[PDB]
Amino acid sequence: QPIDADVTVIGSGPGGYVAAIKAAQLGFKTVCIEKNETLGGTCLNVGCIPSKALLNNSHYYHMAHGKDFASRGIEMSEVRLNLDKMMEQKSTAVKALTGGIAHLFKQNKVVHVNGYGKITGKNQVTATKADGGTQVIDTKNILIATGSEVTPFPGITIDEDTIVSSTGALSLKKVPEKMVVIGAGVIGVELGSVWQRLGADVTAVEFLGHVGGVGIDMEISKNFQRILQKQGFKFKLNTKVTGATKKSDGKIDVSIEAASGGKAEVITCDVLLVCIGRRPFTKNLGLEELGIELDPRGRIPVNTRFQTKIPNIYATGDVVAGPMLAHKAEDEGIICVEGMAGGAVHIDYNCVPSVIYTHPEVAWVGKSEEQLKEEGIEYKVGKFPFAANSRAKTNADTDGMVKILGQKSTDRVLGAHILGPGAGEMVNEAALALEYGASCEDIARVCHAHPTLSEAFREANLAASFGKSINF
Amino acid sequence: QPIDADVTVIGSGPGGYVAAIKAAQLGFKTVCIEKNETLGGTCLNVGCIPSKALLNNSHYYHMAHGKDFASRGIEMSEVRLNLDKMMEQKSTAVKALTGGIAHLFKQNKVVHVNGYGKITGKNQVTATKADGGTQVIDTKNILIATGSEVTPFPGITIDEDTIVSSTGALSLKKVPEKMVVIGAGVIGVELGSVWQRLGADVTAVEFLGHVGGVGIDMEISKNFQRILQKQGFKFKLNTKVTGATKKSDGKIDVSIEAASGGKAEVITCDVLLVCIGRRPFTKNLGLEELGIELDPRGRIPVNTRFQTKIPNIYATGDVVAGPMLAHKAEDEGIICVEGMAGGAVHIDYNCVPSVIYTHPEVAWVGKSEEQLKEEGIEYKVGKFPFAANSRAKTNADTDGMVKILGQKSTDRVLGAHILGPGAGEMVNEAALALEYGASCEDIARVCHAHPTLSEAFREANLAASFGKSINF
Ligand SMILES: Cc1cc2nc3c(=O)[nH]c(=O)nc-3n(C[C@H](O)[C@H](O)[C@H](O)COP(=O)(O)OP(=O)(O)OC[C@H]3O[C@@H](n4cnc5c(N)ncnc54)[C@H](O)[C@@H]3O)c2cc1C
Ligand SMILES: Cc1cc2nc3c(=O)[nH]c(=O)nc-3n(C[C@H](O)[C@H](O)[C@H](O)COP(=O)(O)OP(=O)(O)OC[C@H]3O[C@@H](n4cnc5c(N)ncnc54)[C@H](O)[C@@H]3O)c2cc1C
Repeated sequence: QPIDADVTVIGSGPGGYVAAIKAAQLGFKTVCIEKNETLGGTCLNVGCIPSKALLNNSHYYHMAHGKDFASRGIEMSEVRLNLDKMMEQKSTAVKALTGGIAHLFKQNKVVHVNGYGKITGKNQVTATKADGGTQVIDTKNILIATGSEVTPFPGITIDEDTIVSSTGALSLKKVPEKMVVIGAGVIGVELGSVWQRLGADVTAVEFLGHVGGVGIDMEISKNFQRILQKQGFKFKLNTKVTGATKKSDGKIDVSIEAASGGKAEVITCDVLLVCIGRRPFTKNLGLEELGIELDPRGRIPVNTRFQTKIPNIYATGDVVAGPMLAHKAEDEGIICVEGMAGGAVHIDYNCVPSVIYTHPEVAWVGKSEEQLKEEGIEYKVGKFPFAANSRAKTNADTDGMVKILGQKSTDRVLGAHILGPGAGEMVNEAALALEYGASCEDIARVCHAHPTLSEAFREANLAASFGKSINF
Repeated sequence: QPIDADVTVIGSGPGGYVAAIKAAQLGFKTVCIEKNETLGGTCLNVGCIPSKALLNNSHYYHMAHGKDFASRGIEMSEVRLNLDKMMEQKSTAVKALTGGIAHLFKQNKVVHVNGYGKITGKNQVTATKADGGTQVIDTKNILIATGSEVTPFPGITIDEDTIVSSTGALSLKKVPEKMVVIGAGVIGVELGSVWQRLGADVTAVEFLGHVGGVGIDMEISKNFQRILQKQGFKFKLNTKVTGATKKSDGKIDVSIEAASGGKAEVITCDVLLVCIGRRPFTKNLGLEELGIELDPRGRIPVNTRFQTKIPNIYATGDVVAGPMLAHKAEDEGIICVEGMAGGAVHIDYNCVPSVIYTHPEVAWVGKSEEQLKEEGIEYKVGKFPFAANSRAKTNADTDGMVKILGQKSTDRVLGAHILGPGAGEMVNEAALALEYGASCEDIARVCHAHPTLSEAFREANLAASFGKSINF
């Protein structure tokens, strides 16, 4: 009647669903508990996969509705948007990738239980399904992958109809004629670009003086904001939000002020997206009874082998500290279940890439010029514009640069920052180079194809090691 | 007018113009000679850059003139083609990239002499313009970057109007109702897909039984063929050409025969593309006088320092052996002039990547399954479909795979073969890996961002190291 297992994973997010497959392949009789009807967690159901699809489709619309396709001799008339099919394709891809996780849990002999899991004891988790029936799992180890949730703004309640979160902004029924986005982070900037390409008047408000979020280079952030501001993205940065009111007009009066409070304006929008961030989700789990406290932000503190104060209970993902990105949770899930099977658990979050999937794309691996200034590390700067990269000018996407930072003495690649085309696929090369402890010269002396956008990466590294690049 | 110089470079091709800039940066009084009106060589004026530009715009057209855009809700009414605007984007990019080399040549203080170069002496080069001063360049070292030319077809005279080659096919005024391409290699497959997307009955005739030329993996070339055949491409592999006639109608009859015998057919077409291959160019160079004999293929025999029989005379590029690729010539040009400065010259023609810039893309590096069996090496195979990659299923590019080959004992990556989206930029990661001598497990344990097409590279390496993949 109960389930006896070795590793029980509370969560089907990226950190959890991978760890279940991995632990299953390593011999561990694995069990995964998921509360939501669909598997995949945020990234699949209401996260990376939906946002990327609309980002992709919105760009192709903005190209047809703009001079882009006519510039290349693709002359069309009456370019119109059927948001239904665009949202349908988003749903079709999410639905298809939900079924992938199911097929994987099936062929990799993982047991799925559709309930809300609470750690009843040090070696048992009880999951309450929607019917009220409880499935008691008795397990040797327990992995906490409860994931994350949206941080609510004080004084505003997301109704997911006109005051929406990321969840609602991925399923808007018609293009808002005006949209205000609180939070110029990754999700905010991305989602704002999707709807603005479809005709929305998007203005993003941020208390901070930079767009992008934590970990972006100041030079990259500024140049990124400029290109977006010329695409139609209006940015009210250094601006504090005071309040909001769901007018009887159907619209939402948004009251804003400066961080100092000097200028007090009020803007009005058809749709308000609150994207001030996300936070660790640890509700109704049983951590207080187990006597494991959280940290100030609400994260479960862990060690190198990713276990809490109770050793047989492990925790990975957005729940624990570190960059709340999908691939990070995946890795953490892999190293953790390998540490359980006997392995050297070592992950370097400095080699963790970050990708803004806008167009222009922003993507970086390593330390910013400012992070190194704080740490006192003296460095060199190498830069190659995509205006001088061959495949860019052949494709006409000649916006942005690749900035390579390297220590003066060691020439070691400290950080890499890419603004422009194909930056997302590019950082995975800079990631491999960072893991291999490469220098700027080490990359420059590698055969890079022609014509590719990777040549900007090689030549920017060359601009650091040699001082001068070839084609710039 | 004599020109006292340190290093004189004959040819503005990729191997020449890069080495001229590099040698000038190394301190040499570098001189470059070009017989044509524009710099850049074959790749920039009549090669990679123009072919890639049309491939980009033509793929964009085929998406609109089909179902791709409307599948995502991007609904246009009537799609037309202004070919005299697409060819302009091709020309505008080539012109801009040509002017780039000019500014760089002037920046690094390289002497551009516009004449036909011939080696009058061991330390003397004389260039004859069509009419001019017939400049003498007394130099210490001489670099032969004389390049390549269109290998002709015996029995077929290239008209460049209806009997076109790489050049003429890139500058056609109208779309042929039916086009026939001789040579199903890289250049053939690429340009054939350009006009097929633009509306043409394109058939490719090949003596060999594989597309993509020499080096491509059998399974990859075969799978590439299947997809190309669903996109309208027609392939007459294992078929020899026996004649071509220009009729008074202006059409061309092609006399084809099954190489073994029989299956003799006549093919009428509007335009004939002859791109069976290319051969080095050593014409009117003075090598016979100097005594530099050539191998049977007409290439210049060079040593590891890329010297000819006479040391001060060096040769690099398509004029020497190795794959006829521009990034090969670029690297060969750099390491050569650095060998003059005293640096060690080392080059591995296995870490040289090959990319077919079609949709779907083909890009590989290392050894094929056939080549590994030809050298008696036992290997593991790892595959990951792009149909399982998150970013591909998101962008609806669920076509192709990544194949990883690693020795059954050392697990060292021996060949990485990519068919599908983003292969052109993804392959440069495998180049860095092979240069760093990585194993399948080395790449698999590196953080790859989500969602990126690079995850297919990681997962395929895992499918060869662990045997099983996470998401497949
Ligand atoms: C709009 C948006 C776009 C994003 N884009 C990107 C991007 O491009 N790249 C990127 O790297 N990251 C992106 N992210 C972030 C990424 O989605 C998250 O970092 C990651 O998915 C969270 O990993 P996780 O498994 O720890 O959390 P989750 O995915 O939230 O996993 C938790 C899962 O477990 C369930 N659960 C929780 N508690 C219990 C319980 N007690 N019992 C049973 N089940 C439970 C939850 O319902 C959920 O399904 C994006 C996020 C959003 C919101
Ligand atoms: C359609 C097409 C697509 C291609 N795509 C790719 C691709 O994607 N990637 C890739 O790597 N390669 C590609 N190539 C091949 C690429 O163009 C060549 O491999 C490369 O350009 C040759 O290098 P090189 O240094 O010999 O330059 P070349 O251009 O071959 O060198 C010859 C140059 O020297 C000049 N010259 C010749 N004789 C003299 C003389 N006596 N005096 C002065 N100057 C002289 C010529 O005018 C020319 O400018 C493609 C080729 C074609 C036709």
